[PDB]
Amino acid sequence: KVFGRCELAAAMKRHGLDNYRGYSLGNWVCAAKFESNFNTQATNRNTDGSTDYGILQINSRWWCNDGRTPGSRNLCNIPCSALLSSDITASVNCAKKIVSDGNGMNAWVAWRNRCKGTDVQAWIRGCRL
Ligand code: NA
Repeated sequence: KVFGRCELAAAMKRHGLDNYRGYSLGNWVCAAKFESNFNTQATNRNTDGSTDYGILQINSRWWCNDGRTPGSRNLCNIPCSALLSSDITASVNCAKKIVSDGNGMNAWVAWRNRCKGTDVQAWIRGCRL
C-alpha cells in the first residue's frame, strides 16, 4: 500500500506514535517519506547483507527475521514480511522498540540526515487529525 501523507499521519497517530519518546508526528511522517515514500512494500538491501523492510525500513540485522541475515537478531519477534503489510501495526510496534533503544530517531539515518532539525510540522500541514 502507498499511503497518502495525511492518511499515514492519521494511522501513526491512532497507533500512538505522535510524541512517542518525545517525537512529534511530523518527525515520523518525514522519516517514512524518505525511508519508503510511504510504500508499505518497500525493501532495500544494506551493504552488510541485512535488508530494510516497510514504511520505516526496519533492519533484519536487529529487529525482524528474514532467514537470510547471518548473526542477526529479531528483537521485534516478527517475520520481516509482517513489516510490508497494508496494516502498519507491526511496523509501528517495532518502531516503538527501536526509538526506545537509546539513540532516539537517529536509528533512522534518513531521519538524521533529512528530517532532524527541519520544520517537520510541514509534513502534517492540512491534515485533519
Ligand atoms: Na534478523
